[PDB]
Amino acid sequence: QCFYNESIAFFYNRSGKHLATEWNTVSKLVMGLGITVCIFIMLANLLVMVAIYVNRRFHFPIYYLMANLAAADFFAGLAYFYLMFNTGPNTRRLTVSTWLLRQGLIDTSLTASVANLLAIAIERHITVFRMQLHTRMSNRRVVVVIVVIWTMAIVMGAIPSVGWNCICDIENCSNMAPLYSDSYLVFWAIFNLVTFVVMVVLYAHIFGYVADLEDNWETLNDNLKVIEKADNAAQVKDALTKMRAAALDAQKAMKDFRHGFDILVGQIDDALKLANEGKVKEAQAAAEQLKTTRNAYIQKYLRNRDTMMSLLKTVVIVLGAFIICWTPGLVLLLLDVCCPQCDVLAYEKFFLLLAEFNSAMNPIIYSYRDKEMSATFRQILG
Ligand SMILES: COC(=O)c1cn(C[C@H](CC2Cc3ccccc3C2)[C@H](O)c2cc(OC)c(C(C)=O)c(OC)c2)cc1CCC(=O)O
Repeated sequence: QCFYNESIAFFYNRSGKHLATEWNTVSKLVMGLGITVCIFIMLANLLVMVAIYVNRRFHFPIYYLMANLAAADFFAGLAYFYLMFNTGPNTRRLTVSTWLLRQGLIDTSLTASVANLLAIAIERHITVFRMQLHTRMSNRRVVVVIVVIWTMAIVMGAIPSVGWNCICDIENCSNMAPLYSDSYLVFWAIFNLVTFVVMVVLYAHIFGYVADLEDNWETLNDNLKVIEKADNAAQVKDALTKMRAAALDAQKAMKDFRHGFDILVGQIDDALKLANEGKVKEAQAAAEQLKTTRNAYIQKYLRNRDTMMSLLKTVVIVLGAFIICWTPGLVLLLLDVCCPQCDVLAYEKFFLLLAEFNSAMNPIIYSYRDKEMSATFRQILG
C-alpha cells in the first residue's frame, strides 16, 4: 500500500467512491459543460487582465491585485480543464503521480484566489483609514505581494504531495479523495473557512467605521439647523453639546484630516461659551461660521469617497460570491471524514461546478459595477 505500483482502482475501491470504466451519459455532459466554462474563464479573465494593462486609470495597487485574482482564475481554468479531461472513465487511466497533479493544481488555484482576496481586504483596510491611494513605492511593493500570494499557493498545493497523504496510511483514506488523508482535509477545510471569517471581520470593521463617521456627520448637520432656528439659550446649548460629542467620536480612527476636525471642535467650544454667558444672537452667528468651515473640506473628501465606496462594494460582491459557492464544498470535506453514515456525499459534482463558475463570475461582476472598465472591454474586441 505504502507507495506501491497500484492503480487508481485500488484506492477508489477501498473507500466509498465510484469508478467508471464505460462512457456514461452524464460523464459526457459534465465534461462538455466543464470545458465550455473553462474556455470562457480563460477568455473573460484574460480580457480584464489586458483592460488593466492598457488603461491609464487602472494603474493603482488595488487594480493590480484584481488582475492577479483574474490570473488565479486563469490558472484555475487550466486546472479544471486537466480535471475534466480525466473524469469518469478517464479517472481509471490516471496514475498515483498524475492524480496528485490534477488535485494539486486545483488546491494551488484556490489558495491563489484566497490569498489574493485576503490581500485585497488588507489593501481596502489601509486606503479607508488613509483616505486616498498610495505612491509609486506601493506599486513596487505589490510585485513583492504578488510573489508572496503565488509562493503560498505553490506551497499549499504541494503540502499533500510532500508526505501528507494516506498513501502509507491506507486505513485513514477519505471517501471523497481516495489518495488524500482525512487529517489533511479537516486541516485544509478549517484553514480556508477561518480565512473567510477573518476577511468578513475586515470588511465589517470598514463598513462599521464608515457608518460611525456618517452618523456623526448626520448629527453635525441636523443640530446645526436647530441653532439657525430662532430659539432660547437652552435650545442652542443642547444642540452644540450634541455636536461636540459627535466631533470627538469622529476624531477616533496624512496629517490634513487629523488636524482638520479639531478646528471645528474649537469653533463649537467657542460658540458654546457665548450661549453660557447669555448671548444667543452671537452663538447663532458663531454656529453659522461652522457651516462655512465644513463646506471647505466636502470638495476635498466627499467627492472622492463615492468613487472609493463604489469600488469597495464591488470587492465585497466578488468575496460574497466566493464564500456562497466554496463554503458548501468545504463543509462537504468536513462531513466526509467527521460525518460517516449520517448522510451520502452524492452532491459532489454539483459543488465542483458551483466553485468552477465563480472563476467566470468575477469579470461578469466588474462588467456591470465598474463604469470605466465596462467601456475598456469593448475597446480590446474592436
Ligand atoms: C469533476 O467532477 C466530479 O464529479 C469530481 C468530484 N470530486 C471530488 C472532490 C470535490 C468535492 C466538492 C467540492 C467543491 C468545492 C470545494 C471542495 C470540494 C470537494 C474534488 O476532488 C476536490 C477536492 C478538494 O479538496 C482537496 C477541493 C478543494 C481545493 O477544496 C476541490 O476543489 C473544487 C475538489 C472529484 C471529481 C472528479 C474525479 C473523480 O472522482 O472521478
